[PDB]
Order: sequence, then C-alpha cells, then structure tokens
Amino acid sequence: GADGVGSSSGNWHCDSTWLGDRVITTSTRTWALPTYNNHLYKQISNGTSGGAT
Amino acid sequence: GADGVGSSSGNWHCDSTWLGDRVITTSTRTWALPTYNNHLYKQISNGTSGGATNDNTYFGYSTPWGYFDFNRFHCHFSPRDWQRLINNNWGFRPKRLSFKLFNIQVKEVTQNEGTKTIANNLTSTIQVFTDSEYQLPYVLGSAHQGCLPPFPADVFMIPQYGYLTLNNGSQAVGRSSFYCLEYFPSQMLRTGNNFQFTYTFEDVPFHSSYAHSQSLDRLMNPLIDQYLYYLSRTQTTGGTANTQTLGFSQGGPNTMANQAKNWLPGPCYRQQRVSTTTGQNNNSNFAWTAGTKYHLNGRNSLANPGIAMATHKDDEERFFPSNGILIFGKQNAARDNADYSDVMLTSEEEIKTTNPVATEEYGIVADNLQQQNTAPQIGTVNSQGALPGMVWQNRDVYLQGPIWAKIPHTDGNFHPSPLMGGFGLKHPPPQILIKNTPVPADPPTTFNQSKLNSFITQYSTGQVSVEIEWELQKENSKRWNPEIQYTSNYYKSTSVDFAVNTEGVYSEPRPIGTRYLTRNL
Repeated sequence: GADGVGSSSGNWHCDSTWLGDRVITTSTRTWALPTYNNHLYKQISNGTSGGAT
Repeated sequence: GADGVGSSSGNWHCDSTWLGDRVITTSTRTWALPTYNNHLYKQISNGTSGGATNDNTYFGYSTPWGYFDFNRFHCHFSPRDWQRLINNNWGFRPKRLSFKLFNIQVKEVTQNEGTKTIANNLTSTIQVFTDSEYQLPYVLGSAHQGCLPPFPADVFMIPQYGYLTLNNGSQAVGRSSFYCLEYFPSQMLRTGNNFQFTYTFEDVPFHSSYAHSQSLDRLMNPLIDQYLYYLSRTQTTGGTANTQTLGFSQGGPNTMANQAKNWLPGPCYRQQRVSTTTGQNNNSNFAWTAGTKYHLNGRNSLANPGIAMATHKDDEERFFPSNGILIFGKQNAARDNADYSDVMLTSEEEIKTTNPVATEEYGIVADNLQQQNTAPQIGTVNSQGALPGMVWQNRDVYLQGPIWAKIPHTDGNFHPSPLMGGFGLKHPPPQILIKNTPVPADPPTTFNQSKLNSFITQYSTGQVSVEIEWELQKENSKRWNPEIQYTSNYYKSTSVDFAVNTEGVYSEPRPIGTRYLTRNL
C-alpha cells in the first residue's frame, strides 16, 4: 500500500521462537531523541591544568 | 481504495437476521480508552496485616492494558429478538463470530491554569492483539462490569486489565508467575486503520430452553398396575395381639409412591432458606455465618451461586436460598447495602421436575440395623453426590447473563457446565487487548539513563462491531392446548418497559428467563 500519515509504518514485535538448534528472539522498544549540543560539534578536553591527574 | 484520514474505515452495523434455523445478530458500540496506571505495571496485594480477613487476601498485578467484554447477552439481542428466540425455539448454540475495530481517533488533552483543552493528535498509535493460544491468564467469565451497553446509543469506558496469582498471606510464593503484555506480537494502528478477525466455536450441545411437561417420578401409566411387588406390611393388623409378618402388594394407581422407578433426581448440596418476608426470617445477621460455604487451601469460600437447583417448591415463591440464586440490580440501585426493592431475583421453578429443591434434603436412608431387639432409625442426606442413573438440568440463562465461560485446563472434569450458566468451552473466544502507545514529553538535553516518567496526557476513542451467528433448534411438538409465552403487560403504564425514561436512562424492568416452551420426558 501507499504509506502516509494515516497508516502505521510497522507492527509491534517482541517475541521469541525455538526451532531445533535455532532460536530467534526479536524485540521492540520506544525511544525518544532530544537535540544535543544545540547542533554544534564541540571540542572537549581535560588536563592537569585543571584538577585532572 | 487507498485508506487515509479522509475516508471512514468501516460502516455502522447493528442488525439482526432470521434465516431458517440460522439467526445472525451483529452490533456496534462506541468506546473510549483512557490511559491506566500511568503506563506502569503495579503489584497489588491485600492481607491480614491490613483490615483484610484471611479469606480475601490476594496477590496480583494491574496492567496498563484494557480488554473488551461482550460476554453478556443483552449486548447482542434486542428484547424484541430475545422475545422471538425464546418463544419459537427449543435450543440454540453459537457457531462463528466476527469482530471489527475501526475509525480510531486519538486526542491529547492538557491542563493549563484552571482550564482544559483537547485536540486531534494524528501520528499517535494504539496497540491491539488477541491471544489465540490462550497463553495469558483468562480473566473473562467472572461477569465483571463493563460489557457493551445494551442500549446502542450509549458510549462506554473500557475496563482495565489485571490478574491474580498464587498468594500466601499478602506475600507470594515461588510458583507465582508474572507477565509482560508488550512481549506479544501486536498490530499497531493509527487513525487510518482497521482491525478485524474471525473465530469459530467448537461443537457444544444446544442450550436447552424448555420446561418438562412431566415430572421425573410420574412417568408411569396411571391406569395399569405394575407386576413388581414391594414390602407393604411388616406387622399383622386387626388382631388384639399383633406380630411381625411379611406382606406385599403391586404398585398401582392408588399408591404411586411405592412403584418401581428407573431414574433419580440430580445431585443436591443444601442451601439455607430465606424469606422475602422480613418478619418470617430469624432476627439476627446470619448471612456469612450460616452461609453455605466450601473450604479450599486453608481458605474459606462462599459458593456463589452453587449448582443448579429448584429455587422453591409449590407456592413458596416468597422463599429463596441464601446464595443459591442469581441477582440483578434494578437501574441505579445502590451499590452497597441495597434494599430488596432495588434488585431483581431469578426463579428456577421450571426445573422442579428433574432437580431437587435447594432448601430441602435429598433423601432419607437408614442409620442403624434393625433387630427383634432393636428399633430401626433413619437419616437425612443434605448433600448428595452423583449416582448412576441421575438426570439433571443445567442452570438457566438470562438476557443479562454471561454467555460462556472458559473451562479450566485440568487433568479431568465432570460435566463441564458453568455454574453461572452458559456454554463451557475448551477454547473460548480469544480475549482482546488494547493500550495507548506512551508518547514521551520533552526529554532533557543532558543524557540520563533513567526511564522517562513524563508523558502527554492522552486518550483515544473509536468504533467496535461484533457479529455472531446463532444456530437454532426448531420446536416440533404436538401438544394441543395453548402454550405459555412471554408477553409484555397489556395494561397501561406511565412509561414503556425497556425504553428510555424521562431523562434517557435505559433500564430493564425485569430479567428474562430462557425457558417457556414445553417438552416431554
């Protein structure tokens, strides 16, 4: 079908299966992604100048 | 066509159909699903540590999920149809059912200051799955509240799902089992989706609706004598000095109580009798003390209702067994300590033929062994198990009553007819689960491992439609005189039965038994 705002993209799958010597385990979780560093690559460093050993 | 926000998923269907011995009744209702437990599986328990008595101690969990329960008849049958069914048909059983779920909406609500507002959230989803393999604790069959409302215009809230497990005190033992519902395959739907599935019932005997025009003991010919003899006389008579002797006579019209008989009444487990007349009853509160109870695992349990029996004998209608009968509350009856006038009592009188009266003993047997030296004695059996050659009737079903119950899976069972009445099943219709998909709030910028406890307040509504094809067993009988039927009262009323009141609150003035037509033993 033609995908859009109406349809759902994929179906929840969390399951396991035991077949002979095969075992198939699939999982699903819900994630949330915030924006980091205000869209900026930043240099980070630490040294003996500060309290660092 | 290509489905989307523009189109409607499915069309409203509430209808019935009568074809030969088939009758197909499908319904539709409008449902609303709130979010439960803030998306958290929670341990629940109660024990003697609190005010709980030892019997009501439990251990279990309350899931965020929710389920659909159509198990009650008045979902699927208008009173009118339920009038035709019981008048013209001996028996019936279900065959196959269909289920559709469609036209989902999702709405996110906020509280700002002291005001509320609501808007359509398009992208959000909900989860649905059905356990075909019965891999979950099966919670239906206890006739909990929250089935589909009888009067279709109503809109009902979906109950919350939960279950109980082995408990010791308020604590739990090793065999205690725990579940995670998100661990199953489940289909996810947005506003542009629908969900449907089919099911078939296993072969189950037609529920009998009828009363026996005869009585179990009177099957004899009234005119003709039997050729068997019974012991009619232990003592000489008419003399000034009487001695023991043996004497016999044939069973005949005059004395029918002595005649041979081929069958026995059903089993009996006695109940205490209670009058609807207050003054007649003992003055005390005996309900829980005198209540007929059974004991399991060091834990007392009331037997509710108990096995099918006659409610009362001739003209005793003002009398009823303690817990023996089902009860239905009238509309807007008080939940607790409701007075008699607010509830509606079923009557089993139709089965007095085959089954014993609930308030009386099964029979009498001799306790001791007689001699020329000894006087014989008798004894009273209040509780009698099953014996060869017994026949019995199941308990009646009612327009409000539950349709089926899942037969527990055990080594073995005896005559699996659910006590509350219905169709016992090895494989009931699979229970359906549904939940809102949790959508986080704004997470922090700095990382943290702790799961996000904050959410958008959210709920979702839509349509649900259910189809059932009922098979019938037609009535064929040569009885001459007119039958008893179920009719509405002719005389005038302030308002019509089974119709909305002044305020549009639908109500059912009385329960409806299933047995009217007559058959012959």
